[PDB]
Amino acid sequence: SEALLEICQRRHFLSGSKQQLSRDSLLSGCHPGFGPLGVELRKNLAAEWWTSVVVFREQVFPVDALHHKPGPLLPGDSAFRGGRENLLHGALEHYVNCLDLVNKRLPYGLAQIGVCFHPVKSIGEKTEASLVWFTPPRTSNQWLDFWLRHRLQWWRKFAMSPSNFSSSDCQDEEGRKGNKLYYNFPWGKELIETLWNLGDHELLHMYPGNVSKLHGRDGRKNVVPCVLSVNGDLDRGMLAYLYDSFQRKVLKLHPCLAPIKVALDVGRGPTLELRQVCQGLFNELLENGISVWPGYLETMQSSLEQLYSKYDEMSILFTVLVTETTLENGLIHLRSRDTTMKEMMHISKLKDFLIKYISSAKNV
Amino acid sequence: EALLEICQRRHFLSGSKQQLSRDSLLSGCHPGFGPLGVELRKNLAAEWWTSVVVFREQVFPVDALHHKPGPLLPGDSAFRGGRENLLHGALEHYVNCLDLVNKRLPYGLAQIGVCFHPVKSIGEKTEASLVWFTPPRTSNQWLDFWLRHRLQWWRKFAMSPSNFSSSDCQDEEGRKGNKLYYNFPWGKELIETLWNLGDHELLHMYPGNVSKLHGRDGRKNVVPCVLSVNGDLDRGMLAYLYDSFQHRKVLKLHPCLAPIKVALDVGRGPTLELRQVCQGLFNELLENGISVWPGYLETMQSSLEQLYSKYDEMSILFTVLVTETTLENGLIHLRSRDTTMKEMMHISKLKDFLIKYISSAKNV
Repeated sequence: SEALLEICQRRHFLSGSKQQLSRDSLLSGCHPGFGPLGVELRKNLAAEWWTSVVVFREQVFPVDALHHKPGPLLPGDSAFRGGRENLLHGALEHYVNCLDLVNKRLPYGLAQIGVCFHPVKSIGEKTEASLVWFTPPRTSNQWLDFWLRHRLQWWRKFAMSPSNFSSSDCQDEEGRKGNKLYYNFPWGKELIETLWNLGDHELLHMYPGNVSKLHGRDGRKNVVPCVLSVNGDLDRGMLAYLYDSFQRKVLKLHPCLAPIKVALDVGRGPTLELRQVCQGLFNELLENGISVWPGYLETMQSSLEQLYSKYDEMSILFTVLVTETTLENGLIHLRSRDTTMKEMMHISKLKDFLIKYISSAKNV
Repeated sequence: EALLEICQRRHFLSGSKQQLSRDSLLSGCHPGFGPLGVELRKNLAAEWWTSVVVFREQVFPVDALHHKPGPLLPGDSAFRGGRENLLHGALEHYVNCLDLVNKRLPYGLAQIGVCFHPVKSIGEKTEASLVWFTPPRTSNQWLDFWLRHRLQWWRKFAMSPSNFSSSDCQDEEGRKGNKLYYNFPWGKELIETLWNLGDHELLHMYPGNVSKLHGRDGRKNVVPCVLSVNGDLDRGMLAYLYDSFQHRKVLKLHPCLAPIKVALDVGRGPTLELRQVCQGLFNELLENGISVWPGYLETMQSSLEQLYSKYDEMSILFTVLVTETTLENGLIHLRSRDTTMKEMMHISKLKDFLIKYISSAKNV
């Protein structure tokens, strides 16, 4: 029973009047959408998942699975319009050609990140992140044991209290054996990801006919793969990550995640020169790939308290202020979203600063 | 013919010589893209966003939807919800997300996302659209502003900018707009739309109350002119791929655009102790934001030439080799692509090299 969800509108993480902010609407995927920051938080979040599963470990590749389903369909079932339910289906279909992609060796998976449609009657839109891992029966229980473990330490990575993220085992959906990751929300836990061991089923359903046209070599042993589908919902995550950045107000979000890094403005200074060197910096930063809020284009001052208590209400790692005292040396000063402190620093070092503060937090 | 067939064999597209063929493509019908088609499109994506959405921060990311439940108007062609563009979606923010610049005009809402259109059948198109709101006074100047800009964007990546035509045009729900066309082999095709609509659609969006939409043009409180700009990333991806071809194959595609930049495996060598260095680079480069095709995993050495005609058939800027005359002194030989040149080079000074080859290239 908090207001955090409001702050998500006042600072644009969410859109819509106080009605549409119905925890349902949100959870169930029937909200009107996110505000600029949210988007970024999601775009930001996602890439972090792409770099955490596609980048480094590559012999896994991106797949473009359509949104709707043309042609025929099945007898009844609670489905509307014909658009994708999940991202797995599209993935599978590719399995046979992209199988060439790895000189036909296993294991190997296809990744994608897109929006999926769940009916609730009205529709729902959720941005899920999926990787359909094909496996050699031999090491099938093994990889599941694997990912799960891995995937968990991922989310906990960015948390300010990781232990609210937990794992669980379970069985028989489309086969026994499976896992689930949850985020604990003040009211209760909710599902943010699914990890099942599809076995050679579905796949065989999709490809009736031959058994050889598939089964990619194992270790000289040509065997029909075991479909392992890992599908995690990004909106409900992006949503989870937020409560984790709250209890003053302030949104303590893990840097690499933040919708925007630093924001700069102006203090006891004139104008031109201020928003002179300012322009330069704005460009210096984005140049080096850093999100910056051009506060310096704003009006008055709105005090500094008003200003600080919004930037915090927006999760802006840092808040740097430039005053005429700058143009005579290179002295500006930043206020840490957290340490609420305001050291001073030499502008030109600002650049390499944020770069490493992030470059650091990134490792940790 | 020629090129196309390649785009499948080298996984840029998915499907037989049937599915893939003009109509199927143009008409956003083809079944999809391979892990390469992806990247190129993906690169072309941000490569756009960092050419419009980033800088000039007064342009923000939006999150329109894909369907429109609830009451709307009954007639013409569409599919229950299924968006036809990002514009209507966008507008649904102009009010709320105006409190982002305190009504200060001009200012724009951008978003990239797949839209859907009738072909009956369904055509999917990744669209990049900027919804720019502007004071009646500058409306033209901006339309003219963008056109010239937008155009330079395309010609900038082409290896024959003189195949990228732009033409003036009038009438619609607004006077004046623009069209961008690429010089495919069968004539010209539309890939971009620049329309100065005027407050029209807007007022229909928001009837009755008129002050609720004033934007402070200077000190003035006035209502904006929606200049909608919409390009086709897919139909474009098809352009650049074509503007990079015309046994002499090699897809001479531009760098910060190329799906995979550097390739890599081994020549006159053994294994592992080598494929151990091939993890020292791989892991490095990715860590540096560089696309690398993990050659070394390959098997049957099978021709030194077979690779070059493949890597060229893939469009991989450079191709780097690791042999025995390496491990000892560290020297590794890399090839080119376009320039089909070759050279020695300490394995160390390589990550730096590429980083700049593309880096400087992006500076043109």
